[PDB]
Amino acid sequence: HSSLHPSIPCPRGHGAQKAALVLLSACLVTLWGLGEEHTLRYLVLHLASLQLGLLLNGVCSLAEELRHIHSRYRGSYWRTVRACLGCPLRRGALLLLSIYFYYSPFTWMLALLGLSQALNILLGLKGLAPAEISALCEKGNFNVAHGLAWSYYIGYLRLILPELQARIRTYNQHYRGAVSQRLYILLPLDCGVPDNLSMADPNIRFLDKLPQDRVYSNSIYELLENGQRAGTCVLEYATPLQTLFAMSQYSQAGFSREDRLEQAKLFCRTLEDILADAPESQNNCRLIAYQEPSSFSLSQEVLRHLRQEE
Amino acid sequence: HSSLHPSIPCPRGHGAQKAALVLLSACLVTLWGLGEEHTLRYLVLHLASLQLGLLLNGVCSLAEELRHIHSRYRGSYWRTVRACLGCPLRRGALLLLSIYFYYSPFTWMLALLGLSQALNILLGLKGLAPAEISALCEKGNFNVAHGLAWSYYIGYLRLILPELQARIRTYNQHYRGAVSQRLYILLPLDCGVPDNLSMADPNIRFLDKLPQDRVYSNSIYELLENGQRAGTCVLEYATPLQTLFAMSQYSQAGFSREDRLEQAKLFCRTLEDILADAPESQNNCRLIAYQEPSSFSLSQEVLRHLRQEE
Repeated sequence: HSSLHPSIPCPRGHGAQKAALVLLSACLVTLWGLGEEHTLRYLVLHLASLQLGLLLNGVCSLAEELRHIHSRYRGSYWRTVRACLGCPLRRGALLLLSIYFYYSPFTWMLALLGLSQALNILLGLKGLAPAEISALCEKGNFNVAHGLAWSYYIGYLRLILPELQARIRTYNQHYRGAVSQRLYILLPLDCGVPDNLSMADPNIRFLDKLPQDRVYSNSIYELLENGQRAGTCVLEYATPLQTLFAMSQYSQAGFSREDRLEQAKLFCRTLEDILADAPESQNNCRLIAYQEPSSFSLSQEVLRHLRQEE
Repeated sequence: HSSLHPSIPCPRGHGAQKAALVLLSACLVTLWGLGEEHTLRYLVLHLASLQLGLLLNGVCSLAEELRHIHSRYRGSYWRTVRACLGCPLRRGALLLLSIYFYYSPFTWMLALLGLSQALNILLGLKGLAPAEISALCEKGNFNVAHGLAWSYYIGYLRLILPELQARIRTYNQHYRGAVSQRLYILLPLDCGVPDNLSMADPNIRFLDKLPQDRVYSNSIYELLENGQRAGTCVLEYATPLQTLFAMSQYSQAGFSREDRLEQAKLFCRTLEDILADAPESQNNCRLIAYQEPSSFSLSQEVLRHLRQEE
């Protein structure tokens, strides 16, 4: 229990599976009504016919995973097969057990299963309950990309992006000076965010403040390509990406450097979708989702996005 | 597509179900090998035997949902049955269609299904693929309770809670004055957060600052019970709860006042679990998860938690 308020739900315990012992016993107190007996033969010759269906679902869902294998699975085939089917060790042990039992019209008996499992997912019947949907979604304690993208747009973006173009031209009309039309939001996929950008590259080393209630001290950085001013624009890291970084450095929380490469591949995607919904903000700021491999320099890919403005 | 970087995965399209048309056609180009024919009879007399299993799973999972019906479903029985089974209109239409077809050993034929669906969830075979687990979890754009609880503990709690007891005794040794041992974090379940607490109740009306790099201007409030100082403690609202409030006032985002009563019933739970993991913080701050119904006064339930300290 330990609930601080009666409205707040306790986490879901094992009350679901302990009712299955009752359901298992209820069909097994029928045993004398069953015994007078090849009922163990028809159990595994039925549980094969479910386990082909989950196998045929993993085959059919593998066409979707194949499109995103490189982005999601770094170009590896074996991670895609593991993601498509799951843990087949508990399943395949029931496969090879069922081979012996029907050994003790099979070409038709596969033709019914592939026909059934096609219609079972084409008419949308492969769909859980809203309890089971909210069971596993409450199970993962780190589902932390939507809560960080939306806290960044509500918290920091929508409070600074309408008033940004005012401070751009004011710093431009004070200067002489050249200022980029929109703010640049860097998105390091490795989540390594330094507090200063002057050590991220020697090219970026610069600082300036801007005039404007809510004190937001944005910083303009100069991109010094081969010792020459190739572009003066405002750049700022993603503040939720330090949150994903500091969660991996919270070793009590089971947050790896691989979960940190999933949410930072998702928060960088959902933030584009949030900025695509707001009309003015999509033309107000540009996201740079740079990832450190090989060697590179991030001052080029800023200037990839900066030169294409004009 | 529209991907800003090749590592970032595009959202999952309909490539999964369009491969099922191939699987449906592959078992249906076997038709002359099937036709020479009651194969439509054995399709629905098989798809009943899957649809009893999903029905028997919803019956068995209903024992778990019943424990949390009041907290999750406000004490309503019909919302619990809808959450346990889902949308039975696409399923029950295949139920009553299958009644006519076997009409055109049933007591045993139910005894095998309840035996099978018990073992199918007791040996953990009711378990999806990590693609399908990450399919629906990417589908809900508002999974925003873990991303707000963890951004509050990493961002604001762990930066102010170690240095809190220093500022409590310093404001106490400057005074005369009585200060509570730990900071109080209010959690309004209706997400209605005013910028001042003096209008939340007339009892709370007070303000003070505290001495201390990171400027965090906490505010101490006096609880004036019947015009008398019943307790002087520091109280502050949940800043992620204004985020859940402002998302509902973003009408382009499909965020209702019912989703806002799920994440604010979850962020208030996960924040307790995060503070339970950190050893010093659990004895450093106390969460008050008050919910406005009926009439009430929140200055009492602060003093419920304040008087029990000593």
